[PDB]
Amino acid sequence: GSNQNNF
Ligand SMILES: [Zn+2]
Repeated sequence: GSNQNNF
């Protein structure tokens, strides 16, 4: 799957 981190 694809992963996105928005700090
Ligand atoms: Zn993946």
